[PDB]
Amino acid sequence: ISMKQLLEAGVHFGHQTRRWNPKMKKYIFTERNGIYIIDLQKTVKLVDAAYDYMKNVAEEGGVALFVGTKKQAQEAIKDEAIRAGQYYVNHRWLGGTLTNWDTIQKRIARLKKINAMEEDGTFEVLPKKEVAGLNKERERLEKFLGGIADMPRIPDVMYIVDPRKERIAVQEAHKLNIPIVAMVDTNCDPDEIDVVIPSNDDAIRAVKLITAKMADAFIEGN
RNA sequence: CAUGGUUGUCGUCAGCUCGUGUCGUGAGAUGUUGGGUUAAGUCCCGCAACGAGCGCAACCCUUAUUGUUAGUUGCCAUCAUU
Ligand SMILES: [K+]
Ligand SMILES: [Mg+2]
Ligand SMILES: [Mg+2]
Ligand SMILES: [Mg+2]
Ligand SMILES: [Mg+2]
Repeated sequence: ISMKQLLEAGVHFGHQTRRWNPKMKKYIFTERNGIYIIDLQKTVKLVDAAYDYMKNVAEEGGVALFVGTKKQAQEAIKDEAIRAGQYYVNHRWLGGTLTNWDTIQKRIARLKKINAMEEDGTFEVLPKKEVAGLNKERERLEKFLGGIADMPRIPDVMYIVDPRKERIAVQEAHKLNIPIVAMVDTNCDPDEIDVVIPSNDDAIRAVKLITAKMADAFIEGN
């Protein structure tokens, strides 16, 4: 990836000076107009490392979970994960999604079962009220679990956009010892993430850029 | 004031809990809280919670209109008689 690509995407922007994290000074270039500037040179080195790391994971057939509920990142992570054939969570991370994976499988089973009933034809013999409710049930399960409906096992790697926003997701990864590759901003904590990617969390183009690079790494590994 | 069974009572009030997960050294907590909404823990939304159970509601009886099958021991409009 190119430094010009990053600059055009606006990756270099950070959050306000006051809201930074001191641990991020390792990756900060300078502060302009009261906002910190990520060092895009370190960004290039680190994005290359993460691309290689994601490639290594894919070469083992490992499962990748693309997580982001930021308004900017939700749609982008969905598309890239689908394109890479890996699973995504873009709306809201349910507590216990992984640590309570056993319980979640029952909601996934509910979602699969309700889909079959429609195709099966049970919906035709349903007394209106029932079919209405069942549709509503599905709409929510798809809304929450839809992106990981078919995930076979706990992910081997978790990609996270704005871990500070995705607080619960980072915690579950730590509990299960799942390495994390995250778009880290000036206000985030790098110590939590195995693979640090210094990049603005608040730029749609930047989020899509980095997510596409990770998705492409996975595809290439496969 | 050894008990089973039966019953009163708060009160037909909307509550009482459990599984898994998570938080807390621990008793415990979370969910069951919050914004709305409802008669309702009723429902929606949000939420480290996701579900479930006993409740709530519904399924039940009766009452309020009516189609149809039946037409006596019931009914009498159409008819004639008492
Ligand atoms: K519990
Ligand atoms: Mg209570
Ligand atoms: Mg209830
Ligand atoms: Mg809630
Ligand atoms: Mg009842």
